[PDB]
Amino acid sequence: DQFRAIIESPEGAGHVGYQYRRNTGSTMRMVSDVLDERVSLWDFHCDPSGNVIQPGPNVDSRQYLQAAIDYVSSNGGGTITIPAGYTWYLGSYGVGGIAGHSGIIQLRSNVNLNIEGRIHLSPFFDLKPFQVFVGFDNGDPASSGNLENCHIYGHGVVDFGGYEFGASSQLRNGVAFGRSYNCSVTGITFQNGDVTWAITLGWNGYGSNCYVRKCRFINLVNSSVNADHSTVYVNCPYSGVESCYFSMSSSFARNIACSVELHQHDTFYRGSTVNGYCRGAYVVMHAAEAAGAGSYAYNMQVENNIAVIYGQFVILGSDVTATVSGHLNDVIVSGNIVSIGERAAFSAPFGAFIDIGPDNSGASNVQDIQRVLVTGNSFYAPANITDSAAITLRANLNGCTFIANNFDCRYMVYNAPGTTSPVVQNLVWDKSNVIGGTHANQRAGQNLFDMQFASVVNSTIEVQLSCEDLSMFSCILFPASCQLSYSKITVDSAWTKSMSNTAVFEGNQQAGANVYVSYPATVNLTSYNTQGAVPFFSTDTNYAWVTSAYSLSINENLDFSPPATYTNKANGQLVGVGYNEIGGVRSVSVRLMLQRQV
Amino acid sequence: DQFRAIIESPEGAGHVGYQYRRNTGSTMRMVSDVLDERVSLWDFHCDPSGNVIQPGPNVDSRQYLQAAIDYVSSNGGGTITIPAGYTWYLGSYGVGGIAGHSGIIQLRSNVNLNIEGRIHLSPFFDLKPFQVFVGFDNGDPASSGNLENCHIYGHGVVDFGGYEFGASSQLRNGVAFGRSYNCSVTGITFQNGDVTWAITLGWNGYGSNCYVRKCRFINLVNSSVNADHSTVYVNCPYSGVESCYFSMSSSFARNIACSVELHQHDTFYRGSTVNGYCRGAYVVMHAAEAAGAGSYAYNMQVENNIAVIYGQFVILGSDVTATVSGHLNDVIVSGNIVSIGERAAFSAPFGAFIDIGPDNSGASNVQDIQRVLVTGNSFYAPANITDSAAITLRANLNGCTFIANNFDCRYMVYNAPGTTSPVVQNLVWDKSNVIGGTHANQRAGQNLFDMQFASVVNSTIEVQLSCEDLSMFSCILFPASCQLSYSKITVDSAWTKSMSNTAVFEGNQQAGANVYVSYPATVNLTSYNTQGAVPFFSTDTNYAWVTSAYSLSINENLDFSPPATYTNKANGQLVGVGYNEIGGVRSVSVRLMLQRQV
Amino acid sequence: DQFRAIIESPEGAGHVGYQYRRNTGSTMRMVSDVLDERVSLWDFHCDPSGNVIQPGPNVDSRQYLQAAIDYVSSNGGGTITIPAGYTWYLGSYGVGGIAGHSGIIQLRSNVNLNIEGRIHLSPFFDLKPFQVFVGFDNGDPASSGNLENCHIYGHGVVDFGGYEFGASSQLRNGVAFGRSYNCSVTGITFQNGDVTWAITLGWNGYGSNCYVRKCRFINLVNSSVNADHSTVYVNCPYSGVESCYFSMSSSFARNIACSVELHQHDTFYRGSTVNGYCRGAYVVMHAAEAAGAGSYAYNMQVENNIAVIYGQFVILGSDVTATVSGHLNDVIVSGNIVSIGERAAFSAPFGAFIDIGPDNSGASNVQDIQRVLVTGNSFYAPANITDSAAITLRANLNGCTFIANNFDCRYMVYNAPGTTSPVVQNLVWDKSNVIGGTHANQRAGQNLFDMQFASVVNSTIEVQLSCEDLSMFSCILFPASCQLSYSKITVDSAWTKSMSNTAVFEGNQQAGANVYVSYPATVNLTSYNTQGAVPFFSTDTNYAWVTSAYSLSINENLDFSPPATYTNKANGQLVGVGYNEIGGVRSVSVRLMLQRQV
Ligand SMILES: CC(=O)N[C@@H]1[C@@H](O[C@H]2O[C@H](CO)[C@H](O[C@H]3O[C@H](CO[C@@H]4O[C@@H](C)[C@H](O)[C@@H](O)[C@H]4O)[C@@H](O)[C@H](O)[C@H]3O)[C@H](O[C@@H]3O[C@H](CO)[C@@H](O)[C@H](O)[C@H]3NC(C)=O)[C@H]2O)[C@H](O)[C@@H](CO[C@H]2O[C@H](CO)[C@@H](O)[C@H](O)[C@H]2O)O[C@H]1O
Ligand SMILES: CC(=O)N[C@@H]1[C@@H](O[C@H]2O[C@H](CO)[C@H](O[C@H]3O[C@H](CO[C@@H]4O[C@@H](C)[C@H](O)[C@@H](O)[C@H]4O)[C@@H](O)[C@H](O)[C@H]3O)[C@H](O[C@@H]3O[C@H](CO)[C@@H](O)[C@H](O)[C@H]3NC(C)=O)[C@H]2O)[C@H](O)[C@@H](CO[C@H]2O[C@H](CO)[C@@H](O)[C@H](O)[C@H]2O)O[C@H]1O
Ligand SMILES: CC(=O)N[C@@H]1[C@@H](O[C@H]2O[C@H](CO)[C@H](O[C@H]3O[C@H](CO[C@@H]4O[C@@H](C)[C@H](O)[C@@H](O)[C@H]4O)[C@@H](O)[C@H](O)[C@H]3O)[C@H](O[C@@H]3O[C@H](CO)[C@@H](O)[C@H](O)[C@H]3NC(C)=O)[C@H]2O)[C@H](O)[C@@H](CO[C@H]2O[C@H](CO)[C@@H](O)[C@H](O)[C@H]2O)O[C@H]1O
Ligand SMILES: [Ca+2]
Ligand SMILES: [Ca+2]
Ligand SMILES: [Ca+2]
Ligand SMILES: [Cl-]
Ligand SMILES: [Cl-]
Ligand SMILES: [Cl-]
Ligand SMILES: [K+]
Ligand SMILES: [K+]
Ligand SMILES: [K+]
Repeated sequence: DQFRAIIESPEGAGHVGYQYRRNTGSTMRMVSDVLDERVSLWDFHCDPSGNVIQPGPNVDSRQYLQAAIDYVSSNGGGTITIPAGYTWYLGSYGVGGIAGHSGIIQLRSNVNLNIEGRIHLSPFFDLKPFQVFVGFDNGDPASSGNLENCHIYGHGVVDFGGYEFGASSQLRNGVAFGRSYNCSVTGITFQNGDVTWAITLGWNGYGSNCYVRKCRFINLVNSSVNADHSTVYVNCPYSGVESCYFSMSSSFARNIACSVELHQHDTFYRGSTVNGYCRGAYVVMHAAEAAGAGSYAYNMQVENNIAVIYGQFVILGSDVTATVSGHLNDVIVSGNIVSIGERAAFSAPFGAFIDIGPDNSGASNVQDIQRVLVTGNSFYAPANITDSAAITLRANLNGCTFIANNFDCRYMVYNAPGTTSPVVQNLVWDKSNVIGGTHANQRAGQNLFDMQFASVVNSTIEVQLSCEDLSMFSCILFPASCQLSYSKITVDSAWTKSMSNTAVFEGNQQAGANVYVSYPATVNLTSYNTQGAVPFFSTDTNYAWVTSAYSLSINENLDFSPPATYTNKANGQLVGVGYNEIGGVRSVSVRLMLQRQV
Repeated sequence: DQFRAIIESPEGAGHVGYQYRRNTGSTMRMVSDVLDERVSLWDFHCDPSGNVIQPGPNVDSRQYLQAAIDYVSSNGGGTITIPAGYTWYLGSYGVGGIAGHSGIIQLRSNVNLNIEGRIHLSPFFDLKPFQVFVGFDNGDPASSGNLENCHIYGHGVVDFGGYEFGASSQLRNGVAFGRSYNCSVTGITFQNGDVTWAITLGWNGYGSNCYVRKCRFINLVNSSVNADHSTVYVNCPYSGVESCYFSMSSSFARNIACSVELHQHDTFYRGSTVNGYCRGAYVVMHAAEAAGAGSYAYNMQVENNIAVIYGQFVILGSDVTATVSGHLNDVIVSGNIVSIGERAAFSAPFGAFIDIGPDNSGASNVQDIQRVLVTGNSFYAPANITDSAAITLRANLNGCTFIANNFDCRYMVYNAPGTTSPVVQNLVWDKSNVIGGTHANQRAGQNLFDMQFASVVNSTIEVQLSCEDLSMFSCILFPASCQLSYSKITVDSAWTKSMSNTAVFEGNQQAGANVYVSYPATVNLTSYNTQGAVPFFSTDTNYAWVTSAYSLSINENLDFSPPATYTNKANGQLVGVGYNEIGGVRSVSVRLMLQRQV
Repeated sequence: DQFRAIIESPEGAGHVGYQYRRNTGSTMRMVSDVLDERVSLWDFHCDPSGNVIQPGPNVDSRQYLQAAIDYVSSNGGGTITIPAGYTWYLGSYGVGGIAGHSGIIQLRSNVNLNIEGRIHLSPFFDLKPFQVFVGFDNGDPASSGNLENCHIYGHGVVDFGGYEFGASSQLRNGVAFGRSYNCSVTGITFQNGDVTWAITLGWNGYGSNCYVRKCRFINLVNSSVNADHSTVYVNCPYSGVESCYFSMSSSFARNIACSVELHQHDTFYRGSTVNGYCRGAYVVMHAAEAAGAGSYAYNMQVENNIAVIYGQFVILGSDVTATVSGHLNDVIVSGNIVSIGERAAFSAPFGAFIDIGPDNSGASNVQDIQRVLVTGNSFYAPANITDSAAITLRANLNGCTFIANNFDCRYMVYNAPGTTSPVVQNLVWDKSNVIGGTHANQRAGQNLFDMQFASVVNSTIEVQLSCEDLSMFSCILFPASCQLSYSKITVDSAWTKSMSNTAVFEGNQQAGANVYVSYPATVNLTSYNTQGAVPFFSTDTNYAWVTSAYSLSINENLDFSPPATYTNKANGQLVGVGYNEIGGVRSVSVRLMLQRQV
């Protein structure tokens, strides 16, 4: 039987005709043509004689997957399915352009991977570096071509085999898309590793329209050797992370792991849930990464995320090289609900909703960060966590605006004394920020706003309490070493009646010509003896800066009343006109709202 | 012809060789192997002799779909397509573990359903309970195994056949995922029923990473027999509902139907549109559901939804059992635009943006709700709807914060007199909340903020009007039965000049040592006869609590001026110093801002 | 060989049996039956003898794609794949119902297109109108049937061939879904054209549940002939655009192109990124489009978008026909970060975050726009861009509310003098709006809030600066031609000490009985000679409207103090009581906060 021989051969399907639903108007095809409309790893997972090899822990699937990608790339692209119901193990490094990236598989343009099954790293990779999927085509990324139109999706899994790092200097990654344009990962679970990143998008600003959506990242740090981790690093513009889940269980992750980093303009991190990490997101312009999309990171969005972290939620920064200065501006952080998970004070990096972070060498004077809006977020830290702040302002800041947040933590504004001395401009804390009471009674010796800066200019701090905290030393304190000019500092009187210090200016900075301030204080006054309208004067001469003051106290007396309002005198006394129904020197201790130019 | 017999047999495709695109480097396969890469209901929808059965209203497809799921489960999973262009009817109950859940189909781990066609319930199910897809494997959920990695997706439809409930005690569901980990429904339309739920995720905190996305839910309540309905019930952590559409047309739905419920930590409801429902979302910690994820519901997010409802948008609650106390905290409700649809006053449950709801037995003293942020929402109710409030505060509340919302309805804060007497702590209504004017002139006999509580502590109400409503009895009223301490209550003067009552304290609660208050009032004053600086005193003695007051009125006179500011006296009179250019007793009725400790 | 002849025929696959994975419990099928579970363009892309035709620039694929759609429609629907690895060119118009829409392909209900390859317009379409995919079935949309359940998705591309418009009156579109119910486009890149729209949803309110998700729109305007462009036009309710990318590079786009328009109730535009466009979104109710969903556009959401534009971000409007009045209400604009891209002043349409736009004939008195909430957005325009405003209020407005935004541009509120004279009601600018300083020192001769209106009622403007701008003429100015009543206008004193004009009322409008105002001013005062309590009077008589004033200045003198507070007198002088320790006439120039009814 000649026909038998043909039909049973690999050419057989090319001899069996087919026409869609027996439609006389349809194309006369061969079965092979229709089968050729799809492709899977099974079509390349064979020995040199063409016999299928079953996958398993004792088989290295790398060369077969690479053969599939290379072939489909040759025919103008398509989608290769990694079949469900099997685990496909990888057990060797790739060659050529990806060798410079410890690469296993080389991605190619217009070739998508539909991962429905599981991909698992074999013990070959224990204690070694690896980047599982690499879209660079040269070991030097500067000399690499682009990866375009490459999408990885499905219900499958990338499993890093649990192996610890061999050395802190090693790098490990899941997907490095490279100089990547229109690439994405959707639906995939990345799990069980000790890695630097799960996914990186772009290279130093080269790339566009790269997205990570509906992915899970689970337990991707597990050792003390791991130097640092960010799950997704976004290093091209017009790119981002949406609707993902990030979880860690290791103690190490609570000290080293961040969920996302946004490093180029028009990038976003939205609608995701994070548990067990140190940090939520870095939002930065590194001068060293400015080649592809310029030296400005603008239009940066962190919105509608949910997080339990141990360190800082959003870290802002920018820095310089010999030839480039990085700028960060036009940032929005909104709709996020974030807490510091239960932990001892000082047992992880300092807790913060916003951190203004010094550069990688510790420099606090290279930053150009401005036009940042932080609005409609909620932040909570347990009462014991001394090291918790709405903002840790540790490096130069050229602007940040807080409106309509709920912050419930130890400090509102903080920087550690005897560390950096930031120059602060255009810091706005609107009165609409609600200050919670979880840390009430825990603030002995502490200043709610602790202004440990070199200087503050064109700034607004409108303090509004919503309950007592009579433990705090002050609502806001400026050390004598902090210059203050062209600024507005106010403390609302509600819940403050029993505080000896509301606002403290240790260098008398509130006396500046262009400082606008109001806060409560207790003042002792004595009157003249005159019957009728009579002056009251303050005993102390500490009020040369006061433009007006008014009573926050009732008058318990019948035969006289102190002034409702006061001005000052050249010698620093307050003075006002009260009323003596009967004559007599009067003496009273009253709570006043002290006002300067407001 | 022996070969003929083989080829035409069910083994035939196993004798036809194939090699992808005639690539010599590809696997030598058989056609059957490639066809085996997919699977559909057609592969199991056959009689006991293997002959295909066409689906239709007179065929029960249940056993065939179950056979497909069971088989694919056996081979490590995959995705079964329910083909487009056909309606597949279900006409009997399933057996075994799902019998305890009125189950039709049993879902199995790692077996996905790609529903491209229609699934329709046959009249067998009329007046009966049913749960169409069940992931429990035991009638007792406590004894059930887990369902993992089960995804239902496609462009198809689940049609509940229109059948009314037979009895109010019956339950009906579309998908019960069970103790569910990494399960999801995407793209599916659920329609034409009278059901309890369309989808439930998790069981009493057991489960994770379950999501409902891009689904439609249309007309799923149609009878008076239906006891209660919530379209999606989220009962496992790290789970949620995103970008869905919910519509009802029945009158019954306007009284009984809610779109989503969030019952465990780290859950979300975002970006969805609701029409025709009673309620938007319950956000609750039931102690009885605390087994799998603990007794705290935290990190609860309701954001960027669009709704026309007839009752309450978000209902908050928590409750207790003999052995567990439920807590609800760290909630954010933001970016939502919501209205009460046109209806008569009191014709549906009381309209509210936020409701603090008593437990299922009516208890108002079992709740532990705090750290809730409601910000950047818009709420509207038509002018006739008396029963509309920004918040109906009906049970104990340990904290809720309102910032930067626009509320345009009858009441801002309300609880019905002669009902519950909530203990309220840490209620914050920031001045940035804009109060609309749709209900201006409709508020005769009514208090905008009607503080019908047992007690209020550590609370802030900053009332700002944006137009007149001279019909209202008061801006805020505290009955004598409401204790008030350590709180800030302010009424801005804008649009209030003609109001006889701005703030009303029926038990003189504003006199408390730690109550901080300011509001306008009209006061009559008379002066002494003295030429020059002269005292003015109030006729009435109702101001022992006032620390300062200032004029909100012009002075129409030429020969004297009343005081700009006043303090008080021990007998409760106000006193201030004005000026008599000419001597004479003066008498004036002036509008004052009365201030206490602010 | 008879069998040979059969097997090699188009009936051959119908003679090769198959049974899934050799399962004895599975259906005995033929290979043809399984192949029939999918369908692609290859099944119809053949000559009249059934021989396949390869696609290419010299082949018109139109009739073959139409044949596929028509056939699948006949069998109750399904999904047709447009295969990857090929470009499929379109080179002629379609016939019948779509001819009235310059249609190429007619979409049919329940027939989806999985576009994995590229679709490209041939030069036939140069200088001509075209709508590539049309879901109308009649040239007159009023007589058209509905398109239902039609989804276009995949990783492919629709390429418009780069051809310029032939005439401004022509229309070009990518997908017109028609009277469209449950239709969507997901994942597709639309590029390289000169078109009116890429996608339109619905027709004059007819349609529902239509969505555009994860699409890219790149370079879709390229000529001066193009009259106007909006990328996605949403003209049915319960529909919207989510997570899309929009980019233009042409100069023309910066003057004519808008990314999205929302024209019916319950529509949304979220989570998208825009670069190179004139405008972000129109949100409008055109009376002429009111047939299918009524004359109210309500529940309109513009959230969490990222944009660099050259004109206006959100344009609001409504208008009338002979028989219908359009209303726009219940709008939310939040979470957006938007800037005007670098450009010269007046080189593109006037820059604005919100524009209240006159109708297409220029009418400013047909609008009914109200209950709009603009909250938690950030807007920036470079310092040189004179024509930049938070809101350009150019037509009648019945309400708009601004809370907790950061606006950094030339004007906050603006309308050009000598143009329209809007009637403004219920405009609310909350104090929580942060006014940036990029345009500080650029505002010579300009008013920050320039109230160029016919009238303002029931409005709130609470101006809060966050730095000096001593160049501006005033913070807020009302021309004499603007009536002002029942409104609250306040200027906070911070950073204003050196301004000669803070608030300017050119028709003395602040004197109205129901106008509530406070702002700083410098006043000269002189006292009587009396030792002791002594009156000070203003030199000028411009203060008949002032209810109280207080000092914003220190007192540099030792022997006297001026009053802390003042009232007025019938002749318009201010008067207050100070203190002369020694007798003598005193004369001082002081900075006062002037207050009226607040
Ligand atoms: C883990 C992480 O993301 N950490 C960031 C930190 O990023 C920097 O350190 C990282 C440590 O892993 C990365 O440096 C390592 O990798 C570099 C890149 O690898 C080479 O190039 C790639 C293409 C190739 O495949 C590899 O084989 C290597 O040849 C190495 O050059 C370097 O020596 C390693 O230490 C990270 O490098 C970036 O990695 C991305 C993603 O792979 C690439 O696209 C970039 O090209 C590459 N960039 C550079 C300059 O090398 C390092 O950038 C971040 O710096 C900090 C940010 O926070 C600090 O800075 C801000 C701004 O001043 C302050 O505000 C903060 O206070 C301060 O903490 O965040 C960490 O989470
Ligand atoms: C319809 C709905 O969601 N209504 C909620 C209401 O939920 C409670 O009543 C529901 C009525 O249908 C459910 O109770 C019925 O179902 C229970 C569960 O079924 C059994 O178990 C399942 C697994 C099995 O398949 C079935 O065969 C049954 O054996 C029955 O036990 C009960 O007897 C029925 O009445 C709902 O039960 C939950 O259902 C989910 C989803 O199926 C399961 O995952 C849970 O295990 C199950 N939980 C329990 C405890 O049974 C009932 O919870 C909500 O209670 C209210 C919430 O609002 C009220 O409480 C809050 C907090 O105190 C207050 O703030 C509010 O003011 C107050 O109104 O919301 C309704 O919409
Ligand atoms: C390009 C764009 O979207 N521009 C809008 C502008 O829309 C109007 O002009 C458009 C110009 O292209 C459209 O008018 C053209 O098309 C019409 C519709 O085509 C016919 O019908 C379709 C079904 C058929 O396939 C075609 O063959 C035609 O027969 C023509 O009738 C008209 O003559 C053309 O100029 C647009 O028409 C709408 O198009 C959508 C989408 O296709 C259809 O669903 C509608 O039925 C159709 N509607 C009408 C009434 O024709 C025109 O609406 C917008 O008007 C403005 C909105 O902004 C202006 O108005 C508001 C509110 O008053 C103010 O606030 C603003 O200040 C002011 O600028 O926005 C532009 O971007
Ligand atoms: Ca390297
Ligand atoms: Ca049961
Ligand atoms: Ca036409
Ligand atoms: Cl200064
Ligand atoms: Cl008290
Ligand atoms: Cl008036
Ligand atoms: K490497
Ligand atoms: K049941
Ligand atoms: K046309």
